Amino acid sequence: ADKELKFLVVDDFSTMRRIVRNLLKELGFNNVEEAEDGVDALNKLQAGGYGFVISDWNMPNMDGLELLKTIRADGAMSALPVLMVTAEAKKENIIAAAQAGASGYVVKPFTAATLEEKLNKIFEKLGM
Repeated sequence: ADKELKFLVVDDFSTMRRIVRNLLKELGFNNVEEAEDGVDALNKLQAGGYGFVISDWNMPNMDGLELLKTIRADGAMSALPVLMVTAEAKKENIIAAAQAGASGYVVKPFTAATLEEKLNKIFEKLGM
């Protein structure tokens, strides 16, 4: 799916952002940005509309919904694929998420082969 899809990692973690940076590179990707919270993503995504956005779920302060749900509030591009990253997974949470653009949800930590398993499972609907 393109060897340079744009990704946005807003994980406040002070080390996880580094792991994914490489991991993605292993999948053939050289174009990622970074933030520290939703207010940051909203101000940093006005850049050019990333094709992919990775965000934790509650590490910065509130949650990522408002950060994502807002993206959907737009239109013509509410399909922005998002692979939110979280520990474990409660259906109640993965639901309100997909109901928006959180369409992608990968637990963590994942192995480049594991992430590759989820990503490929999503692009099957995007058909690139």
